Amino acid sequence: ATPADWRSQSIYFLLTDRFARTDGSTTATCNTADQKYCGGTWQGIIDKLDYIQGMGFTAIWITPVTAQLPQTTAYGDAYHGYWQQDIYSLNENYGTADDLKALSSALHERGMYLMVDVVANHMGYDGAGSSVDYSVFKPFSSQDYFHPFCFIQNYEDQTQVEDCWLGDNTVSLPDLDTTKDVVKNEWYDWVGSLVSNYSIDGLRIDTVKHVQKDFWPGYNKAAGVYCIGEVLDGDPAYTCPYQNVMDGVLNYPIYYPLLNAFKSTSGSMDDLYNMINTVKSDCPDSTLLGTFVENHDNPRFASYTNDIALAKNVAAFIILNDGIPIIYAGQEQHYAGGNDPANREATWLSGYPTDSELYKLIASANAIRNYAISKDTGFVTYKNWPIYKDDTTIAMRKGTDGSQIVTILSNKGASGDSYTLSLSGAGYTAGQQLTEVIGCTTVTVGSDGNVPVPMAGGLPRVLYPTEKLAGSKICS
Ligand SMILES: [Ca+2]
Ligand SMILES: [Ca+2]
Repeated sequence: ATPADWRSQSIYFLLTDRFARTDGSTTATCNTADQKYCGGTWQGIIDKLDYIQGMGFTAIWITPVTAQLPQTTAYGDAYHGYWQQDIYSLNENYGTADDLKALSSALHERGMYLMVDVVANHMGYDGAGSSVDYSVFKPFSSQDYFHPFCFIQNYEDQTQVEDCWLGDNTVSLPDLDTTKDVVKNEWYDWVGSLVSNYSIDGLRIDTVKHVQKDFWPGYNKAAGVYCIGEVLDGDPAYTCPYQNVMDGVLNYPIYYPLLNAFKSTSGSMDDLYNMINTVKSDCPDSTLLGTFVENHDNPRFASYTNDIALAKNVAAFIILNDGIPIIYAGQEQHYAGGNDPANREATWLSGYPTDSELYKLIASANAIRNYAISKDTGFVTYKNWPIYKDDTTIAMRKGTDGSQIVTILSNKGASGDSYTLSLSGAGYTAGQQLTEVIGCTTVTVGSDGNVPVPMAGGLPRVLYPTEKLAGSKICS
């Protein structure tokens, strides 16, 4: 439930509707352009727990659970869960309050945490904000519970960004006035009981920049478990300060330079080394941010480049950076959907192969991370530090002196020449034996402390003291 506890977790983010069906189908059609319920359920999930778990994940984040407007709107169905009308009732398309129960239960039983996405900024309604029937919302049954109708025309304007409505003339999202002790009151109450009732460990919160700053603290205190919020802004100067009002925020400041460093063979490694330091110095606790390169609101990685060397590099950055690693369902199967709705593909259609290239990379990076933290209680709080950078390389170091992992990432791609990198600044002793745990090869520390790192095929390299791998299963 705890911030301090969520520090050692790694999350699999899935859209309930699109991860796993109850009949375990792997072929049922799911056309994204149609934007309708495809059929995923909470039972399908419980049924594919070994698939998540064998990638080394320790928790899953699932989309909102509240009862949605019922219509098929001009923009599709509420399959994503972000247009609620009734929060004391569940979206019957995913299952039953029992099902939601079993899942929290299968998870907990396997040592996993359950994170649930929640909305507080708004409701959803099929029509013009002007004709809304506030009598459908439960419990916000009067327009008196809502800011008056206006749409955000300028986002650089923060009071209108928080007080006007998101959405449009087609699908309107009635904006609550969270300023009133009533809105508040009910919202604090609800969050708290919801958590209790299904036993979830953390909350992912939507549209945080749309609610004025002051609502959150009590939101976060009432919930009683870790809250990570969505602040959709790339400026650390705008986003980080929310850390002053809730445990963590999603790493959007790192997202933009990370994508840009690995999306091309010419990506800038400077912008990323630089952003890694800025977030480390200016954000309250970089160790409580969530790292990500893909989600359902942005084109997937492989839409920008089909190179698997590059895909392999960004996946290993996210698992090994400071914070909670988050991988979006489909990333591991190299899905390449573009903007919404193309980036909400059903995971089942890949067949759920555990021998996929990104599946294996992800699994072997979660492996090391999971073990290091078994043996270095300082790892989750040691701040990642870029020790080196070149036009096609960056290398970082995290973990207590003596038990430190040194990751070497590169953007040379699936060609990328074969040459030796003499990496200085690792801080391993001379003559010490290191294991590259991705490829399970060994290298020996210099004499001068330099590590002759063998590079090829633009592959990521992750080093760790061979000695420290022991009663370890990492490379046998
Ligand atoms: Ca608002
Ligand atoms: Ca959102």
